[PDB]
Amino acid sequence: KIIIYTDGGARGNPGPAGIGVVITDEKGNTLHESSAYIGETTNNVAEYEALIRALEDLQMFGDKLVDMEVEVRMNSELIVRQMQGVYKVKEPTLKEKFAKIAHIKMERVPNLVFVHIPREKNARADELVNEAIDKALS
Amino acid sequence: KIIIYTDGGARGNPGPAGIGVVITDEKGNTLHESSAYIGETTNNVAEYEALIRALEDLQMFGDKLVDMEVEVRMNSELIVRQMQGVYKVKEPTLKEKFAKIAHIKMERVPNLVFVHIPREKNARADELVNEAIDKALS
RNA sequence: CGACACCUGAUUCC
DNA sequence: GGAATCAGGTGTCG
Repeated sequence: KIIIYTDGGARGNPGPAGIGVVITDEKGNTLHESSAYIGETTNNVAEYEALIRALEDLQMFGDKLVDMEVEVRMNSELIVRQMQGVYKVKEPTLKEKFAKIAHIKMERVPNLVFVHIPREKNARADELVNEAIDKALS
Repeated sequence: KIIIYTDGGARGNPGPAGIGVVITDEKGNTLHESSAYIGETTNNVAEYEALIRALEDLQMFGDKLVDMEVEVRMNSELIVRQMQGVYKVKEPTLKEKFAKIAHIKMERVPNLVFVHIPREKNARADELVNEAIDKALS
């Protein structure tokens, strides 16, 4: 079972923005981390970009092997519900990210499950987002 | 001329609710302020109650002296239009509130007029609504 | 279908 | 103390 942790932030909303990804196995071993600066964006876009990247990163694990679940956890109710089909996606740019993600699910990741989590459970990803932002602004 | 500002809110609709009243002269003098927690009610009931309270306060300006105009300014199309004869009043509880008001007009305040206004221009009355609710919940 | 109002959840921050 | 980015719905009218 793969668990992914995703985070994003944008300073000034919109503003200088970053993404963080943590990938672990069931036991909580960290398989991979990613951190990146993504220019100036909205908060919501940053969350989506983090997810996309994480999904992207999932390839590093071969692109032959699969069928083992993935659970994505993020501190964002909006994107998680939207992914769950619970909440609509209306904003156009967000609609674009959703399409990208949908495509990826279809192509390479059929087993994707999403869970909202509170801020506390996701410090490492948030650490990663900030590491990227600070460095870029420096 | 008397200018009255009226506001209500209910948190959760229905939920904890409050009323705000500001009374002024033509010269922007603030004659009186009223504020109260009213329990849990609908958003619309809260608006009417503020109006009722405002009309009540109007006596503190003596119960002998009149035929000087009154304008009620409030941020509710529903209530303003209903008062104006533009909208029917259907819901049972609202009807009663309307009736209470028509009466006070009948007894005491014949020169009564109603104006709908935007959210931005009603800040003080709205401050009072929230002040009263916050205090009650505290 | 629309007006106005009441909010409510989550996030991003300043 | 504040605002912006994005969703959910109710209370009452037309």
